[PDB]
Amino acid sequence: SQTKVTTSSARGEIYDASGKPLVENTLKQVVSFTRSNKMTATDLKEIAKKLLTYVSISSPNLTERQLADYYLADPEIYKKTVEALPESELYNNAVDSVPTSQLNYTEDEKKEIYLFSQLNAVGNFATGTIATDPLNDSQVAVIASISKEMPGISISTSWDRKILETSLSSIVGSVSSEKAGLPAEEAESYLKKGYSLNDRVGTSYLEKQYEEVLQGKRPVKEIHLDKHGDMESVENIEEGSKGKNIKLTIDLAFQDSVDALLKSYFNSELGNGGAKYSEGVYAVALNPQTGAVLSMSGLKHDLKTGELTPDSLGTVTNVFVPGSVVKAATISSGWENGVLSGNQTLTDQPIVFQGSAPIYSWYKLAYGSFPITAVEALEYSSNAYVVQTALGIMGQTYQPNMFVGTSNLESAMGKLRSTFGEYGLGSATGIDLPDESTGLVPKEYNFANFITNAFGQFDNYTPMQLAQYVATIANNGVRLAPHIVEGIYDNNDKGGLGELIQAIDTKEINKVNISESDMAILHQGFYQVSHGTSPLTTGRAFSDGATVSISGKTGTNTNAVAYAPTENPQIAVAVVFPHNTNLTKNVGPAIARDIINLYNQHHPMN
Ligand SMILES: [Zn+2]
Ligand SMILES: [Zn+2]
Ligand SMILES: [Zn+2]
Repeated sequence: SQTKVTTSSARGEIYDASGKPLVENTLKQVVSFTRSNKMTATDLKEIAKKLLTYVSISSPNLTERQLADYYLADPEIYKKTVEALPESELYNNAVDSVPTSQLNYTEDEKKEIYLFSQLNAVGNFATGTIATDPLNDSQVAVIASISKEMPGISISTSWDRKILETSLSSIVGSVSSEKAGLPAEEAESYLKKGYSLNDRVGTSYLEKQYEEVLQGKRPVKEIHLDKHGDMESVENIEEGSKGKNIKLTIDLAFQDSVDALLKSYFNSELGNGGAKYSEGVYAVALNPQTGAVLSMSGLKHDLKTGELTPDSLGTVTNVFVPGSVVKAATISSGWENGVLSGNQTLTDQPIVFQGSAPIYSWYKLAYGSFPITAVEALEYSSNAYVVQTALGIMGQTYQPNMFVGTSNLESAMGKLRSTFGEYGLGSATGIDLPDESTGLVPKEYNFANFITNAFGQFDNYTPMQLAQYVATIANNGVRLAPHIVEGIYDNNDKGGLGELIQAIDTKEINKVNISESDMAILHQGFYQVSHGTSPLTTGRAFSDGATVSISGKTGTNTNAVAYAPTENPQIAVAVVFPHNTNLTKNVGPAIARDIINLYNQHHPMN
């Protein structure tokens, strides 16, 4: 006979881009129980109550199955209760349901019952921790001195997993405690996949996403038995090792300095009143060549208490009206659906349809009606250009005061949203976290909604989606999954960050369906937004004190997207600052610029 047993190892750890740890495996001293196939329930009760002399059990919360187990532990009682009923394993379960768990146990009794439950829970030949009230150093060394009196019992060392205080703590996630073994919701997934029931696993964010990587490789043994089933031999099969480590793409120092910037700007805008009803401000920076996440920062402003709190996860979980940043995706949809040809000229004019208020741009009537190319539409943030484009996806040509036919409305809204999805606006980003919001995208809508969607006043998107969108433009239409993890690494001698096992490779999701020369038109528009010399140029704030050439688009909402350097992009950034009523200066582009300059300082680009 041979019975094989699996024990757990140490979890791999999480490091920022410069090698600073984000978590900690901390060593404790613990009462351990190693169970033998030969211990009766009575042998367990004798061990539990010898142990109670040495430990403290103050908070005893017994489940009725635990109470029925302890009760049945008496051999005679177990017989008598089966005798009294209407496959041994089936009869245990049957006898179990038969006893009224309103038995009478003194409070001291309850404590041995608690201890028993702990011992009983341990598999044959397995080793599990016996939870007790914390043990000081002397209490421990008395147990160490008489533990030989108690079969199976010994002192040894275990782990707690701790998250260090850092600006990336929210994103690290948590791990299940030794006490609360596996999560019960997924209990079946994990036993199946291979795990034991007391395993410590990732339950949120990175710890969960990279659980397969972080989980220690287990020691495995086979115990050899004599003809009676008595342990004879301990033959090992696999020796265990610490889990592997992941190194993030984010540098703490960079992330810290973005957090400070957002906090600096948001308080200023509260200072002058512009941010009074704003829910907060969010920024995500990405490397457009690889999808690497440079930082994901968020500051939440509570509209009831006024309090400000860090909200990095807001970047992947909360949604916002995106405003005018999205105008390049609408033009793209115009090219895809045969509405627009190259850098086509349209008339900028108010758009007047039967049944709705006339549509204007930020400049209203100030320059009358005038011709405008696709580049200039982006430069000026023309609503006329994109509203005429959308009507054209619906198969129609604009004439003032037209009654609009809606037979092609669903078809049209689908084509628009499909292009938007090509840029990650309204679709999954691919980011390496368990659960991202994919936006607020209403399945019920009318014609006015379709039209407003075209200039970014209908569907709501997350800040991560808005970064992937500008990064896609910056990477010439090849949209890349954002990834917070940079590589998986081995452990070194001492157990810290060792050497590269495997880098996380760049992942292409799709290629936007527009020609190379169309994409060059978008690039010229974003460039003129920040370099133009018209009274209608919207984005010169991008270039004001810019240390590299910046291209971008401006966004009630003060949103902004940008990349740099223009000629060879190494950073793409989205800034989302909702319901800022400041009409005298727009801080969106200035935040975007200052994040770009911060990065250039930190990782020179040129
Ligand atoms: Zn034997
Ligand atoms: Zn809003
Ligand atoms: Zn730096």
